[PDB]
Amino acid sequence: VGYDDIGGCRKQLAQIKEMVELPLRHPALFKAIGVKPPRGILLYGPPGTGKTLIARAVANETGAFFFLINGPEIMSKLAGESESNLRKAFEEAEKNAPAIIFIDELDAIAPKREKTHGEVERRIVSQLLTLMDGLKQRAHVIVMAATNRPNSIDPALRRFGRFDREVDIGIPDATGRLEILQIHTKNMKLADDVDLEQVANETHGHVGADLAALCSEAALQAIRKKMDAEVMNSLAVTMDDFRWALSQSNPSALRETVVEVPQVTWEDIGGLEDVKRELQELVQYPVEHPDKFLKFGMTPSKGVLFYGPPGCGKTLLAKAIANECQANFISIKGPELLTMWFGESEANVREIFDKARQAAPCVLFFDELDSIAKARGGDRVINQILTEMDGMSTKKNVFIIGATNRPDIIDPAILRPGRLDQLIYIPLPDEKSRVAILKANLRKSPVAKDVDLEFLAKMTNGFSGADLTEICQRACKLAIRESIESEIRRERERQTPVPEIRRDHFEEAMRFARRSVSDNDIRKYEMFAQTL
Amino acid sequence: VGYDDIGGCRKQLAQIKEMVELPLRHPALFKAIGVKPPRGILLYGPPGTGKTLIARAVANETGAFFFLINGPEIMSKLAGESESNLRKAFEEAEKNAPAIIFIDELDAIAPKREKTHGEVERRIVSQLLTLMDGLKQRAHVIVMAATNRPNSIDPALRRFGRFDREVDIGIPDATGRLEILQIHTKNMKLADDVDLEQVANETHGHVGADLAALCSEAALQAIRKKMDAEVMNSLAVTMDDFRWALSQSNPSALRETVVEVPQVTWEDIGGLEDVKRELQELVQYPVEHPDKFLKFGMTPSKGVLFYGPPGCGKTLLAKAIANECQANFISIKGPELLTMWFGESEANVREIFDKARQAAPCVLFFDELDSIAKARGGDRVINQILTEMDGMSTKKNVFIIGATNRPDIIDPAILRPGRLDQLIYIPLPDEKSRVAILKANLRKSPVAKDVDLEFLAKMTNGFSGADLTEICQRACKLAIRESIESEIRRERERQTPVPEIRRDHFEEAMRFARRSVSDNDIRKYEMFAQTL
Repeated sequence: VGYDDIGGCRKQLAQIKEMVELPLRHPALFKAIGVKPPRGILLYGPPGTGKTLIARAVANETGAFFFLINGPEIMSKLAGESESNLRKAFEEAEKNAPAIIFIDELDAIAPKREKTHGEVERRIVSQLLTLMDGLKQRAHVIVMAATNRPNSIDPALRRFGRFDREVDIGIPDATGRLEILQIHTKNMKLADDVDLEQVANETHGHVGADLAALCSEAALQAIRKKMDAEVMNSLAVTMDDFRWALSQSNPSALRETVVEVPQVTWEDIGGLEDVKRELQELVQYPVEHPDKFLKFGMTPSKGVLFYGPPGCGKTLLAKAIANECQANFISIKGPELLTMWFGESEANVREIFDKARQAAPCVLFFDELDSIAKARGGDRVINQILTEMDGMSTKKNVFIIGATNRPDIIDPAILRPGRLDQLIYIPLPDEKSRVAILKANLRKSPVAKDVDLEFLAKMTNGFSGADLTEICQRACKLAIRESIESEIRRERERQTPVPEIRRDHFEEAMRFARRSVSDNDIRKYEMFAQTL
Repeated sequence: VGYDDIGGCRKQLAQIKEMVELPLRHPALFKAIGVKPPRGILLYGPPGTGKTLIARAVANETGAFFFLINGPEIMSKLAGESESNLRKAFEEAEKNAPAIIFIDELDAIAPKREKTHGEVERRIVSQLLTLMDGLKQRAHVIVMAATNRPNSIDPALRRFGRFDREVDIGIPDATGRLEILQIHTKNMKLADDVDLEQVANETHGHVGADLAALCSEAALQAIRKKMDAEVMNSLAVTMDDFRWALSQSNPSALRETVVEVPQVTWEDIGGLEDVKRELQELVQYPVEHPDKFLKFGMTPSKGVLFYGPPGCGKTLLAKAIANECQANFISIKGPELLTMWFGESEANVREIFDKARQAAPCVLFFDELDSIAKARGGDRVINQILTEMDGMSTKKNVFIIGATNRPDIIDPAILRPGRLDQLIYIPLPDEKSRVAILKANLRKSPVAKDVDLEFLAKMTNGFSGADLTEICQRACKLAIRESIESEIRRERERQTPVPEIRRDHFEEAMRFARRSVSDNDIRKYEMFAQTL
């Protein structure tokens, strides 16, 4: 029970705990600073990490009394006793200076006032905000507040003096998932057979409660394996029990955004690394020497775009720059662009931009402008996008990564200054870069070195890296088909090793000659670069 | 009264009963596991199977006390006594550890809070969730909850700690219908004349209550046959009484989706069985050797599509792959595609995808892209479809079966990776495959072998299998017309056997020469395959 019980929330938890322990350890020296007695901790975010339990554990780690609030109980109780409970919270903050005022189900307590028809409920919200505004700033009661999002939050409650700061839940790490597994490994009796890291790498879309449920699913599989107080020492959480849990795993945290760093850092492919050095001067030289930008006297730019083979390493180039920045990435989904354009929902894109302002620094992969442009041609949200492009200052400088293969007809104001400055003419790979992509495909692949990639790159100079990855997946499919064939022959004949890919599958993919590249698209990219 | 009383719900009933009997038989060893004390059983689904009675029977089979709740009575009663009844449920869970807390009409108890204007009702929902959150996790009271769907369910109630798991009603089997008929056959006195299986095969769109009503309709027909305590031994539920019930049968379970396996498994037609082996490597080789996919190091694909004769065995090919997988199928209805595109309703398609995520593994027959594409040309829902195509991981791998006869202009992002990989150029059948279709049409047909199918396939090489099935139905119509003519001649002359189809009807259909195949469509499929 402490800060080690949560895995995957390092920075914001540290900042909030520093803000707490500034008043908690030294309330007298906090008054000697006298800067800001803030209390409002508005955790807007998804539960399942035990965020209220994280608040109670932070109270235990600070030693503060968890004077928590169940707002559903206040909604359950009759009125007045809710006001008496607010007065009880005030008298508890008087009685205990280290009172952890933890507001749970606050969106139920505080909805939109237009949505609120309950005048007793609105009076209770007024009494709660009046209790919130009625602060002597001396009782040291931190107003922890739990929400799923701040959309239901009233702006008067979200005003300063009623709100101090907000906390996002975020996406937990697979390392943080292994930490939560270790938290579940207090009475594990695991088999030491499930990896709990690559398994945790596979555990996207799962909360820590979903991790405990997967532990329960492995336990149910083990209970089925036991088939009947004797098999308790025979508990062994295998990777097969993990596979039963994973087949039982539905994505609990599905349909949500996440900001995260990849692990490529141009090791998938090099080439045009002057543009990578331009990104490095954009990132680290601003990160190290903003005073050199002052000495130059010109401000930094906002973003750049790309033209050519879209996604064929290009989305991997965005992820690789995020790895190279060691910074959290987020990509503009084209289906969300249709939901903003044809679906007509663009304020949520402004909400995502404001979330990125809360998550600054980050990476803005604004891909697929050509797709929404051809959807309109075969914008209003792009007006909001350009408004945000003007609306972003040089506060942590979340760089724009524009990407369109047919970028020749997108937008001139986006092409104008106050926006992105470069359009990366991303060409096809070299045969050296093709061999680099071949080695990257050989990474996480147990194929032998029996084939000649130099002759393969010499043949497939006119093939895409995505077409090369397709050839790698096709050779892996042929090898898996050969492994399944060997298993079928062993079951059919031997029961009644083929761990690599031969150059026969390479020659089979070579005879499978479907070069997906279009020379008219090359001429179009050439006309765009000639226009550039 | 037990698990045999329900027919047609095997897997989910077993999983929930295993979860129950883990705490029911060994609550001490469940604490020795200590994994998850879950109680929330959210049966969202249609009634008429006696699902609340299934809950009470599961309580009887576990020996637990059915401490059920009538939420309509709580809505009927004045407030406070509802809170006293919730306290009574808590004190009953204290008094009886094996308490089956069965919540009935929960959507009436818990609607949408925006829809909820009742502040006393919202306070009662808050008191119920506070009772639900107020768990010591020791009273062993499983929170069985009954809903039609989870749409009316509040997400705070659907949150973890308030919700554990959900149960779908599903489509009962015709074997399960015969089991429910056997449940009705405790005081049957049937004639042993109604089949109760082929009759149950005919009983689509009927609940178990509709089965008891059909028993009542046969009883009413028998009461009309009796015409007046003496005919009780003269009770005889005939197939004529079954026909009276079936004429009386309206489809009770009409307008709903269902996921089910067919019984073809490429026995209707063979041909291009390398694609069937590709589906087999996609299904069973993933089902047997996902570790071989790990050893290959490349992940599996998502789906494939088809081009050519649409539905002429092609929908039967989807159903045959579902039979070959022995797995539940579901097809994208084109009228639902118009209701998503022109009717503008695509979140319910995401709801169907999430239901398939609850019903994983399943088959996604995403047919008729060309129809909605030409409807737009003569998409926003397709944006959600592509979002779901990206939104599906390799968790039980519900394969996409795309199908369009005019697939040449559908969507490039669907044609892009992260989506389906193959477009099956489904050609016209061979004369061997035409004879196979002739034998399949001869299945469930009492026609003789007097005609020559080899000469018939030799003539109708340029005819479709759907055109061949049309010829089979036309010959069956001519045979039925001949049987009706023989009956009219017997009634008109003999009262005052023709069980097969002659080759005369074959030559009549042969002279009925309307080959529906278009050679320009063949040229279009050829241009598509040349583009492929």
